[PDB]
Amino acid sequence: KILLPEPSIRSVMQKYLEDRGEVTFEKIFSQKLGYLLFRDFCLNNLRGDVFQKFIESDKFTRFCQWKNVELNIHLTMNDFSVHRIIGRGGFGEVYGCRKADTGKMYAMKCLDKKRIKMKQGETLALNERIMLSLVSTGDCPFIVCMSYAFHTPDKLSFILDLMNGGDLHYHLSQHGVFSEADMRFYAAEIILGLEHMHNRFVVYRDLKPANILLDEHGHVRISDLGLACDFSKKKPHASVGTHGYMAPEVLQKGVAYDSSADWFSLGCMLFKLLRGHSPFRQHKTKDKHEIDRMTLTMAVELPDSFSPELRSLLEGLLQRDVNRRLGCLGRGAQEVKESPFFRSLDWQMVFLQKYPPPLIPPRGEVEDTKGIKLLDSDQELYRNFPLTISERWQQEVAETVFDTINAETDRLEA
Ligand SMILES: Cn1c(CNc2cccc(C(=O)NCc3ccccc3C(F)(F)F)c2)nnc1-c1ccncc1
Repeated sequence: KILLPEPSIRSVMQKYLEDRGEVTFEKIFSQKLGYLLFRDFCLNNLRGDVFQKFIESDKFTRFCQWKNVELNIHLTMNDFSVHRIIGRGGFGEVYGCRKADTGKMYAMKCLDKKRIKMKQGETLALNERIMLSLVSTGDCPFIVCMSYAFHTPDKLSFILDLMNGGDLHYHLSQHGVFSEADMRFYAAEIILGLEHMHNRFVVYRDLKPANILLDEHGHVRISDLGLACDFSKKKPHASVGTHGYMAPEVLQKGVAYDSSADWFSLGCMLFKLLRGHSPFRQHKTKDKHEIDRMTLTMAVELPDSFSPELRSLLEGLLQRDVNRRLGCLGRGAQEVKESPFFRSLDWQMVFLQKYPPPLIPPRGEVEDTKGIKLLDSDQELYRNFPLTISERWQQEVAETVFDTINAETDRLEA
């Protein structure tokens, strides 16, 4: 449980924050806990007069106490109750967990350092940590975002949004293919996920049904940023992604690309939701070269059963040239949102998750490392791995123990 430090911490914490120019209206009011304590004080022009009277008051003393807790966060496994496995991968696995002090539920992505070392995957693990931190502000509800990162002697841990509903690869195998109306629901939420990423200069690259997870109500998020990169710094030129869901720019060896690659992948994926395979698969051939050449040379071949609105969308998303493709011409994601396929969608209500999802998940049922040492050199690579997202910890506290602990602490101090 969270124990606030005694209110004699105030003067030291105020000097700490003043020296970093963080005792202003813009810095404190924008923070969630800063907003609530300022809101609480006002019930007891605002940039000058009101703000400094708040600084003298012990509602700012309380803000300094919570801030002190924030800055001393040093998570270990001991701070989480880890329950059961809800995902697997090459370097490790994902568990459902409860953070002990607040009781908030999260997904813990636990990667094993010995398995990482053995597969020379150090830069990939660091990359997911970097990519997650870029996309994890703004509390976007259509990406599986990070709140904390930390590591132990033998593990890396990402603390991510919990998704108990399973992925769309799995659900395709049970549900079968989706109708246009049902696909539209997933497209609308996935589009907003990609918009949030593209704003922070992140191209996602691995968009496919397996990376679209469902919550217990059936709303979806883009999951796993291991193959994403920051295209602003240098445009990537590597063939990254999944065969059948890669754009022509990505496949063409040498050619640089940006966010454009995702909109092509969206086309591949939405088709897959309707038809059960990538549009460049043809006869379920497992020949990956046949799949890539069909992508590069031959224009996309759509079945006649598709509505004229859906043809416009897919043909637009699957244009082989970036200069013809939806979401690449100037206005970005907004070009896709304006497609005739989404005529009847209010994108505020998509964002607010008001539309009924077409699949509400049912209920689930219930070595290599031997030899590899872990040197000091290996631990040095993860020196800057630990991280806390201020917004996230504050939002967690706000929705769980803020009022209770504030009340408890007032009794200790009165
Ligand atoms: C389903 N799920 C995945 C799927 N991916 C996954 C799961 C477990 C381990 C790994 C993994 O070992 N990834 C290694 C890897 C593989 C390719 C590229 C980069 C990286 C990494 F960054 F992890 F090094 C991946 N990741 N997070 C979830 C998940 C998130 C929230 N709730 C439920 C599940």
